[PDB]
Amino acid sequence: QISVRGLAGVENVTELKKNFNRHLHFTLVKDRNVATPRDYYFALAHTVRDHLVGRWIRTQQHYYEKDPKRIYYLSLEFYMGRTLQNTMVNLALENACDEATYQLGLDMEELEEIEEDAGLGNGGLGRLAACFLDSMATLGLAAYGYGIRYEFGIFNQKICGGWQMEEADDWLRYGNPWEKARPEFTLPVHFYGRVEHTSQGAKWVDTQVVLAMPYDTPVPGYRNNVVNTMRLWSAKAPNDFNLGYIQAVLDRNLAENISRVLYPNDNFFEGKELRLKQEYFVVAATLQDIIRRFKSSTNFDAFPDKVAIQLNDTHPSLAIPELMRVLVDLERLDWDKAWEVTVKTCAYTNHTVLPEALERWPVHLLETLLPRHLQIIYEINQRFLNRVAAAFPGDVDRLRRMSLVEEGAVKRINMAHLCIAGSHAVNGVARIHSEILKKTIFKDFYELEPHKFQNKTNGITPRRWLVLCNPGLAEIIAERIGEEYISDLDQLRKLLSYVDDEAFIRDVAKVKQENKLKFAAYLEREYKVHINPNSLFDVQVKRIHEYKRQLLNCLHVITLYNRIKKEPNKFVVPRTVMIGGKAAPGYHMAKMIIKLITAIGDVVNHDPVVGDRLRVIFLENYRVSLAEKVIPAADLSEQISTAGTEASGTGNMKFMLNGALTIGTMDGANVEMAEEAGEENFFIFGMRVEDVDRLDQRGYNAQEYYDRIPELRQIIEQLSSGFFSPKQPDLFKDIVNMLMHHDRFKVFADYEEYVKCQERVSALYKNPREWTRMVIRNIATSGKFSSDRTIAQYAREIWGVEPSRQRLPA
Amino acid sequence: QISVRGLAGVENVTELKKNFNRHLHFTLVKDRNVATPRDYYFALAHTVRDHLVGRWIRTQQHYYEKDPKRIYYLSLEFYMGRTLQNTMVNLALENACDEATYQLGLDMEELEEIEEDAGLGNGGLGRLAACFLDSMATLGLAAYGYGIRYEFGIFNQKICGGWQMEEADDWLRYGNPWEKARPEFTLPVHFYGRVEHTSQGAKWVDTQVVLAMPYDTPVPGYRNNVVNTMRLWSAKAPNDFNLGYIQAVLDRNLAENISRVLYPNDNFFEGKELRLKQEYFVVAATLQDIIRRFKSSTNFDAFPDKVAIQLNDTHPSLAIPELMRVLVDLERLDWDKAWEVTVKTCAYTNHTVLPEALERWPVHLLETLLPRHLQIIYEINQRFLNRVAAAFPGDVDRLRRMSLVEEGAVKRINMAHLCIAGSHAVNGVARIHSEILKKTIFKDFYELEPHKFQNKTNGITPRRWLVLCNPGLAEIIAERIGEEYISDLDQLRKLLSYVDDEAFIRDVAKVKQENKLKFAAYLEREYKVHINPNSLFDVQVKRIHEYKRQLLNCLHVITLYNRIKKEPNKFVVPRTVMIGGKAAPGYHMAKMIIKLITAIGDVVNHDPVVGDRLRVIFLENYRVSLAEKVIPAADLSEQISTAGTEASGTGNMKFMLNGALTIGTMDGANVEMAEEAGEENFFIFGMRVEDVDRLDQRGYNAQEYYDRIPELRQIIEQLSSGFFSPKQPDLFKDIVNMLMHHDRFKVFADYEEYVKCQERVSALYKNPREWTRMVIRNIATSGKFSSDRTIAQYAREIWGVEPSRQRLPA
Ligand SMILES: COP(=O)(N[C@@H]1O[C@H](CO)[C@@H](O)[C@H](O)[C@H]1O)OC
Ligand SMILES: COP(=O)(N[C@@H]1O[C@H](CO)[C@@H](O)[C@H](O)[C@H]1O)OC
Ligand SMILES: *Cc1c(COP(=O)(O)O)cnc(C)c1O
Ligand SMILES: *Cc1c(COP(=O)(O)O)cnc(C)c1O
Repeated sequence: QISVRGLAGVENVTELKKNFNRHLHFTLVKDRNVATPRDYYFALAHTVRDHLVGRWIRTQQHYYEKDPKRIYYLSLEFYMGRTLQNTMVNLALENACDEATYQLGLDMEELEEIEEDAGLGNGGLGRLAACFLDSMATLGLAAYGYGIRYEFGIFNQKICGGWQMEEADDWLRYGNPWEKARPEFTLPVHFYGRVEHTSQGAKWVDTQVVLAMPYDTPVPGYRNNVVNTMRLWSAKAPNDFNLGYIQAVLDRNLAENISRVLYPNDNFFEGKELRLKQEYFVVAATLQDIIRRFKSSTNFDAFPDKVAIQLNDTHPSLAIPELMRVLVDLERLDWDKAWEVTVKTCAYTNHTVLPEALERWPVHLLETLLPRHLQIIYEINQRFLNRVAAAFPGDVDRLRRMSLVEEGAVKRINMAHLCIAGSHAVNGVARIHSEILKKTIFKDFYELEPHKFQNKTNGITPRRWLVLCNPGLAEIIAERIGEEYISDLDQLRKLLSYVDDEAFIRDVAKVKQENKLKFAAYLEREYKVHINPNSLFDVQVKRIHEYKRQLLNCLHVITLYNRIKKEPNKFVVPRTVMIGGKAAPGYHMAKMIIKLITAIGDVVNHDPVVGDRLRVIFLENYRVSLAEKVIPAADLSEQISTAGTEASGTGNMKFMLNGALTIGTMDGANVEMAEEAGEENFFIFGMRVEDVDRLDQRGYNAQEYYDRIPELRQIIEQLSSGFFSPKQPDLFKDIVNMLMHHDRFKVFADYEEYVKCQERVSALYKNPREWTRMVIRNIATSGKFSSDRTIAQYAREIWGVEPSRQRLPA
Repeated sequence: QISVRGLAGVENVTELKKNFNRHLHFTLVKDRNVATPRDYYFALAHTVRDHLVGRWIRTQQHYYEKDPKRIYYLSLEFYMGRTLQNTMVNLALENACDEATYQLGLDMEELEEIEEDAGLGNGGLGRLAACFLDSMATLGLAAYGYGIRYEFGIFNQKICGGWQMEEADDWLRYGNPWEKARPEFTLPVHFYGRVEHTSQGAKWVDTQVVLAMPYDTPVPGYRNNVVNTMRLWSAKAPNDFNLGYIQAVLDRNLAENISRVLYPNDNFFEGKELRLKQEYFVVAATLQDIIRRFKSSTNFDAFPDKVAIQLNDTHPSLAIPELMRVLVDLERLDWDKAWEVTVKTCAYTNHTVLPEALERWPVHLLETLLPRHLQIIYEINQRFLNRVAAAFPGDVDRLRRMSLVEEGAVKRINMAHLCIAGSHAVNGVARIHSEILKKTIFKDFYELEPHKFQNKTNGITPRRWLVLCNPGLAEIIAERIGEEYISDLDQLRKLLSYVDDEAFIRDVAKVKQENKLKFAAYLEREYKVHINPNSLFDVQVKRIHEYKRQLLNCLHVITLYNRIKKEPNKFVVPRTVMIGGKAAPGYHMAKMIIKLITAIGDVVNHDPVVGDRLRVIFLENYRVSLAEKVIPAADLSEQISTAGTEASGTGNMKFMLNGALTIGTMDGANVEMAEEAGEENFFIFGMRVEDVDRLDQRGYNAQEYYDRIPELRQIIEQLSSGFFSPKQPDLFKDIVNMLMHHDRFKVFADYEEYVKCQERVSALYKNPREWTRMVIRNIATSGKFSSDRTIAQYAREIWGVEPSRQRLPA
């Protein structure tokens, strides 16, 4: 149908059809008389999978032959989403499969909807790892993603009575056609035990053993025939395990629970033992795998020249002490040599400045679970502080501040400090974030080793986030500048010469309207809800957090509602406000915010006077597959976190690439997005980081705003009086109390500027032509936000490897 | 190579080879540079599996088209063993695959050794179900095997320091290529809850729900293109399950533990709740599946004409109350009509008279777990006793004896009584056993309904137990009478006309010697142990039990040892005594018997004076795959249970078919085997059932034998003094104490006759020609013991269906 989807050659379609029928018969053991859509989905998945094998096998032996420097990306999360369409796109098989299935009397689009999302992540951090894998394969890097194969990913969210209900994400129920178990490469992981000091070195003995079984998933690059590997570990109990008899076998579940479920707290620190076990589990198995591959290609001096280990936040921070343990205790290298190798091998990426997200493990936990590692950490700390003392003689408080060991109620190990000390590079994920790291949180470390600190602004893959989810937009773009931009997003800048092209302006607007119609239909089909396709689609989708300020959005919605009720017959630009996102199961306030959103909808959506001028919808179960549907349909992207709290953000980049204008604060990557597109083409409002600091020095008093802004006062009084909860008048008391007395994120402080900025958005929207021209200016300058640019920078500035665009043989 | 293994046609071998390489590449994702023997095994398994699919799909739709009466064999055990060779044999692909793999430079025999045994059974009962499935498919019956897919089958046995050690049988570790998950046919199973009595019927509410997910395994008939199904259920927790968050997800294991592990007590009753849950789990899921299939082909009057349910012992006895529950509570049939349907549908097979093997469930357990079923059982009992009272007016003790409810310390439900009341047929598994059932255990029931009682002597499949494990013997037989006997074992009688044929006599002896050499080699290769191939192979393999009397065998071995030490330079027929079998994990005495066997070996195998005239070996980890190796190599089969305790035995039949002579008591099927071959061709000894009863009436006093038999006294004194345990002098005190004061199985009573009988065995062995002629007379008359004969009798006399030999289309 469309160009960018590849060719549908006669011999290709014929081949696909026969292989489809072959899998349906021999693999699924069914025939078209009893086959259901799910059977058809699997037949298609196995057919497409077959086309990956040849490339996967030769890519890997290619690396074995050339022995390039290998990149290991360690992460506890990989938010992959669906794999079928992405694979077809990268292999240029989409139109051929579309034709083949069509000829078989099947709609490929409905078969794709059957696949379960691989939701092995919470949100931004997990999705970043996924985009990174796609870009590393596309850039021809010998990269490996290493993580945990969770039996249960992020929970599925259901809304009952306006409240969030959680249910297990049993994503492996029907099987996973994309993975390949490699039980033959199973490795042992040790826990507990004690340390023995012999004549020659320490020994970790009397340990409990848990096996790590790897499962490999292919990661195809964009049409370059490169297929890398994502290896995820699954926990298995040994067979001598617990060896009355029956109970011993049932207790095997104790050890296998390590890979059972993903913690769903959007990575806010919860010092639970199971979480620590997961972190060591991935680190221990991965490192053995890395060393094995290194020895099978003993001077470890060349180790850093053949290996790069990237720590995705501090979750895999134990890789530092574990690498030291292996080199010193097992390989017998002297400490200083082992440390040199470790530092040159490891690099650390920080993803947030929020204090409650930083990992600070109780010493007593490490002491019991990983005795040897605690000893190694103490030694690292001693030697590190000796260096600090030599550089800043007499500065005793600096020694206390920089220590890896934190004193107080209970001793804790600051994992961020451990990562900085043991890595040759430390980076933030957006310019403003990286600067904040050097000015505040890690100031002392920056002063000691300035050369270690870098910035690597985040990005998103244009394959999944443009070509896959918005073929219509990708097509009209390709018609003008070709298809080269798909792997070189900077070429989108060529579109600036079309900002005055009436034809292009019309097509851009047409694509958006089509996406909105498609989404409006979806809302009614799988969830039943009417929405005016001719209204402005105001969208805020991301995890529910106080720092992301969904509450500020709520205040604006209520303001719009009160103004309409005030002057019913006055004209206002119609809007359908959509808010979606999951709340951590034990985050009370986050759950109350979801309830408030639905409560507002209950009132607004049923007010006769409002009509179809304002609708408020809470998008249930926000996840990667849903993002692929709602983002292309958005007109306005809400990125309104308090300045200085959102390290980068990536959803913001997805909206920019898909034709939505952005209303937001100068926070995270928003700053760079506005710089690229031009401030006049962005809806910027609110306090800047400097303003937030001034307010804190003075002392934030929410009452001041309440007393000076009549419209704000009215909203609070409505919330407090039970206007949005007639049966439970004081239902939102906690929310009001927080806003009025302990709001760490200053919602009221940005209210006035936010509402005014929103008025300007509405003004531009009623002038279709100028709205679309601004959209074109945004799409045209979104090139910097391709994860291909991000990965190329990591490769050249941190890993020491040159990216390649050269395609491999088939 | 050999005839009975099929043809190796050019186009077949060529096709097999390419499909093998196809699976190695696309399915296993490997290439011959990194592939290991295990990869090769899987490539071959998938290749052979492909040839089953076509037949499997058409067999099933054939039944859907013809709508024949369906046979449902319910069992908690299916001891299948390996599937690769069996599949090739039944599809006539053995030689072709042998050639194809040969041409690829691979030895098929070593690839077959890689497959794990599907050990979903304890021993005889589980293996019988497996032989039955093979025969039902071979006889063209629309039969379905229904059971549980245990994650862990019977434990693997390791011998350490002469003691049994158990380890988890993680048979699914590397995957199971033979099964096909059918998650789409998942069904709910209810537990706990309470009963509500409404205006129209009772309702079972507030239950806990566990899902039953089926996995289908194909069961090919012998070269008739029929492929039936064995459906095994796996337990899965629902997704709303337990819905802090993390713990709720981890607690899912509580519900899934139902299908986690097979109880390894060789079916001796252990009233544990988990076991009861397993029994209801299989019954509830299976019945819903049966009714669904029945409704998709509502007068249930025809239900018995389209459905037959065979209960393999009382393990699935809840099928009776469950069928009543569904018909009465859900379908709304009146009780009497529902009962008529139930009785005509169900049939019960009893497998033992031993009291500690009978299921008697505590009422309080049923009361809590299955409230509605307990009420239905009480009603069944009331109505049944009303019938007894009418038939035997005034006989109050009969009412107490026949009640389904047993009174005493704790109320219990006798499941055997429930099965008799609710089945139209009840059978024993050997003539003597069935008679014993009518004369003792079930005498009262026989008097009330004589027409219900039948006999169905057990049998074994000649495919696995002759063609597969002993190709050499199958070949020399086929050379003389053709291959028709493989599916009509009675034709072996034609071999009687060859008992005087010098050529045949030589070949039979040659095949046995070859098998012994092959096994003798195996013993040294995987377990390292020397054995004289020219000695008599005396074998007793079966589960370790006091009733099977491995202890009697031990006394004979020690007697032989003492006689040699007595007259060192006297000639004696050389023997290598082999004993193997697993002991239930909590069966102390059984574990002490294993220790005694190894202890005797430690002394005998290292006595210079004995030399190679006597060897005692304990065969570790006895299982189906090992039986296939040792049985063809045996000369003497030990079947020495106390008369009246072994219901039938099936191992005895395997030895007879493979060229071993039998020494045994007139117990179980031994009686019929001797009748078929002729008493002069069997080594019969010991008390008959009548003799055992006379002894009990008089009172068994072991001391009497000890005082009158000098050789027996010497053995006991050696055991007691620490002769076989120098470091632990009183190690075998429990054994001696038992033999001397509380031996329920009268080991001493059969000692003298046993030793004398063994002398006659040795006498015949030193006359090779006459030994082989007697062997021929045994093989020639083993036809009655084919499970094809057994199944044909069940079909005609119980299920009401006619077996067929007609082959289906390809
Ligand atoms: C500790 O992980 P987080 O998920 N951190 C997130 O990482 C994402 C990926 O770099 C950023 O785009 C987000 O702005 C940031 O909040 O903690 C909240
Ligand atoms: C309750 O099951 P069992 O395994 N019973 C066994 O069933 C087998 C199959 O019919 C018989 O050949 C055995 O002689 C008998 O002992 O109990 C010990
Ligand atoms: C891109 C993405 C995120 C990150 O969104 P932000 O607004 O940067 O927090 C979270 N969840 C999903 C499913 C995503 O696709
Ligand atoms: C045949 C078989 C049995 C039954 O043997 P008996 O001597 O009848 O108890 C037990 N275990 C295995 C593995 C078998 O093959």
